[PDB]
Amino acid sequence: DNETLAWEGVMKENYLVKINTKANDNSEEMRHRFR
Amino acid sequence: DNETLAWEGVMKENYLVKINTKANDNSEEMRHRFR
Repeated sequence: DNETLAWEGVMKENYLVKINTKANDNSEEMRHRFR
Repeated sequence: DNETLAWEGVMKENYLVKINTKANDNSEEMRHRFR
């Protein structure tokens, strides 16, 4: 029970990280660096 | 036999070069140069 919920929470954190990385993958930050 | 294999190897080298050039054709290196 608790083990399954903790594992699901870990996978949820991974999924959120994946979404954030996909959003940041635009690769426009380089331009900012240039500025 | 050996002639055909050598010719095939030459064409394979050409094909690999073509793939690498297609990959590098992104033309983003200019930005790096600017940096």
